[PDB]
Amino acid sequence: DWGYDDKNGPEQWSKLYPIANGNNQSPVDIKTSETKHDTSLKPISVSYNPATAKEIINVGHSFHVNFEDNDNRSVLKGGPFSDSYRLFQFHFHWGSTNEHGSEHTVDGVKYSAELHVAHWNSAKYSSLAEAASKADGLAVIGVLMKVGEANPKLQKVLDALQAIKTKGKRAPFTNFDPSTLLPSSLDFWTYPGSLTHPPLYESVTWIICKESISVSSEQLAQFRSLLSNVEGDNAVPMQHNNRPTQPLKGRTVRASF
Ligand SMILES: Cc1ccc(-c2nc(SCC(=O)Nc3ccc(S(N)(=O)=O)cc3)nc(O)c2C#N)cc1
Ligand SMILES: [Zn+2]
Repeated sequence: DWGYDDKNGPEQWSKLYPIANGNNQSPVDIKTSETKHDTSLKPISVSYNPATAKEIINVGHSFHVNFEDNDNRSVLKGGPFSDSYRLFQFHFHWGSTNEHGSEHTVDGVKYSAELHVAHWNSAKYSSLAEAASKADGLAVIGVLMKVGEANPKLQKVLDALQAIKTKGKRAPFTNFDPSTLLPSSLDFWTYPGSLTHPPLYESVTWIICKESISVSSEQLAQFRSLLSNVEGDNAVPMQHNNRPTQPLKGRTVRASF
């Protein structure tokens, strides 16, 4: 079973997932002196229906908030896309201390956490399963989370975690629009990349927001107090789940700004 421990963690993933050492791996360090302003990039447009929010789940290495993805009620458009992308999930990554925890870095700076809002190409493909095997199948919005003031927009999410404390627990999570978590500016970087954990498929168009959102030290502690163990076992806190940055291998990061 893959994880983030020394034995099952990012450094070992290449043994069952050799794409780990591929040419389009994520995350990356965004060097602002090497980005290329692209005039053809349209603004990002999100239109999410809060009725598509379904369920929150403890998946052992992280937690996921899933959405109903049977129709186009909740869609991403614009940016580098011709196609509409259908929201299916959001989740976070964090680190063992405030010093690190983001997956993407900007000019070598590490943030405390990172929000991923994940979508699949419903213009071209008819399921997440089909879309995840395609170079153009997935679109993920990444938002860097900078330790500081408590973020009240996180409140429904953090309040839900006490019902999913241990691995495999799940609960209804309804009437939530995750566009409320995005920063006020949607200026972005984009590059072609991958899932940041197994199976590490090179199927993702990344959209990284230049503006951070806030999170308090105590809000991060709530993520780290989730348990990776099943109920009844010895408590094993979910201390971290961020992958180190990977080589660009000649990819261009483009800037909308
Ligand atoms: C043996 C095996 C089989 C299936 C899987 C598996 N498959 C999938 S494919 C569904 C998918 O699109 N996942 C996804 C999307 C985005 C990101 S991120 N962090 O934003 O880059 C991460 C994950 N997902 C897993 O979580 C998992 C998991 N776990 C892994 C291993
Ligand atoms: Zn992620």
